[PDB]
Amino acid sequence: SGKYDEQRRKFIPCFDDFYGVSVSIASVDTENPDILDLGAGTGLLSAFLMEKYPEATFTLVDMSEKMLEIAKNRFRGNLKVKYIEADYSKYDFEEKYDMVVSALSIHHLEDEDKKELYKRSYSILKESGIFINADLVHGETAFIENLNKTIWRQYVENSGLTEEEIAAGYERSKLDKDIEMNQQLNWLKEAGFRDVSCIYKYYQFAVMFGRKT
Amino acid sequence: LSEIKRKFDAVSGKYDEQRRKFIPCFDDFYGVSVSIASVDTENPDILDLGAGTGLLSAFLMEKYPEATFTLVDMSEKMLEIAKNRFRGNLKVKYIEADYSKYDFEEKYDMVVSALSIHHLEDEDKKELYKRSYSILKESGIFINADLVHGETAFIENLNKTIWRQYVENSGLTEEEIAAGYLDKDIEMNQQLNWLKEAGFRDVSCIYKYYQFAVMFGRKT
Ligand SMILES: [Ca+2]
Ligand SMILES: [Ca+2]
Repeated sequence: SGKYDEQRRKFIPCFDDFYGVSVSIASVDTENPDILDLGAGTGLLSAFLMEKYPEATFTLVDMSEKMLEIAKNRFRGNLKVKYIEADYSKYDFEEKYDMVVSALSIHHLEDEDKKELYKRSYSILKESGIFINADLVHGETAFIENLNKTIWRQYVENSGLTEEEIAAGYERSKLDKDIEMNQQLNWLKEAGFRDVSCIYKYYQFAVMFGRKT
Repeated sequence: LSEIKRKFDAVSGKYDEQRRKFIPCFDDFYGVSVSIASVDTENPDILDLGAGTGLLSAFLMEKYPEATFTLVDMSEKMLEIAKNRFRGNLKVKYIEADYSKYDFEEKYDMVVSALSIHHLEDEDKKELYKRSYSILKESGIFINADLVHGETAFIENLNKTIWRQYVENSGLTEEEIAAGYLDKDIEMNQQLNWLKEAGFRDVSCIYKYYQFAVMFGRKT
């Protein structure tokens, strides 16, 4: 768990602000919010959010039972956490939430799935709530994509990781279907979200926010 | 520690420390502007618009110690601090003028600016972008590291509140803090659009941290 967090820090050159900004803007008018964490993985984003809202309810969704198993141990004995092994793109959510949040997961969906997930997220928020996606975004042109990737590879190659850990992470990134940030902000606006904004951006890493009011 | 020949200068150092106390994302704000400032020559011609005490230029000289710099500012006092910052260095020019109205005749590899353009009226912003395009060399780049307005009242309040928090805990005197609480800031997309309108390509927001954004465009 610690080992999974410390490794993640080595692929994410803006780790502290990336997760710190996502937590800072995650404010709702309940100190007991119901939070849905899409592609929760080992539950790192939900953990940062639990520091801010210790009495929140969390629903972690992930295809990986293994990741979720790490999350359950991370959250040992916390009865306010629910775990669902499923593809959150396909899952029929029937509860309503104060927050729908995600880190580094939505860029793996086909573009049509992204668009529809943004749309569906609006409908499963309570009559009030927020959406936060801290995710990878594609360069606006091929030159900007190359710029973003060059800087990120420089960081990864110098993060302390071995040649084989570097190459393995590069292999994992071949399934990415990232798209331009602005196109994703447009899909949130088109879904009905207001106060739509990119709050944080560091080359390909962006924290995107919307509010249902 | 710079890896180039600098002359120590007490005054410009003190101004640098205070700016870091007003800017919560200081390292990355300036760090990113320098990462993206890449052109082929090792002696680029760089224009610094609203250069102040020369801080953005000094960061850029780390990466390009033999570049030629032209600092433009309405303030002679700011510019004098810059001259003493770059004491000796023979390749810095200083011009006291409103960079938004001055007739630039040379061409540059880079037009850069930090925290200054948001003080211009919108029509002057729009027009500065058009004209910066004109005075750039082929493959030249435009960088503006600046304040942007929140997209809505709610996001504006979020940005301000975060900043005010930092600023009350960063070590600034209650004077300095109030000596800072002028702005015609506007939303980021509108500025990106204005760069595209002036002819820039590869227009992108490279970095953003609430109201602080580093915007980029290139002439090709
Ligand atoms: Ca299974
Ligand atoms: Ca004068």
